[PDB]
Amino acid sequence: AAVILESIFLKRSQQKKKTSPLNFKKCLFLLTVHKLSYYEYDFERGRRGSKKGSIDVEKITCVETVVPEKNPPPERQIPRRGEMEQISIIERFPYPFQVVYDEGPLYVFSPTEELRKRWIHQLKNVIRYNSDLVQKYHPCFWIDGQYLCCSQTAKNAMGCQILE
Ligand SMILES: [Mg+2]
Ligand SMILES: [Zn+2]
Repeated sequence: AAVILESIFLKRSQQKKKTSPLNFKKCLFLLTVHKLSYYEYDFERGRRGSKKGSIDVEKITCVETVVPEKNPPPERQIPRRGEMEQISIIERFPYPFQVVYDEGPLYVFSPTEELRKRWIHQLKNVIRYNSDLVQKYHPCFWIDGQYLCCSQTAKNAMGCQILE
């Protein structure tokens, strides 16, 4: 299928336990009408590496922004307001979004506001006719065994905030 979008993002690793330290890894993300997939990026050869994951688009229930971390490390700090900077676009990833599906949320960090907007728009387009789209979501991260937004301790808990 034709690639709609291809980007390098920071993906948050699946937090195994409420005590497991959070890991963030750079991945190459591809979107088609059928799948959202992510790979290791082979920087030396300038191409995608091994596949790390794949989400069938029909399984996605929600795609929205996430409230950013309160005290992020410099790699994820939102810059002040004010052409593409080659280094910052592959080193700094301040803008998170979430992809909710059967196997909970996937958290992805974009280097720019515009790129995050592009992905959210295209994902909303490809999921438009899905059968299990939710009318509610969690605006905050699932962190250390609970949602920051509502303190619910189940990853599959119904969203606490109605989508406008
Ligand atoms: Mg290429
Ligand atoms: Zn919540």
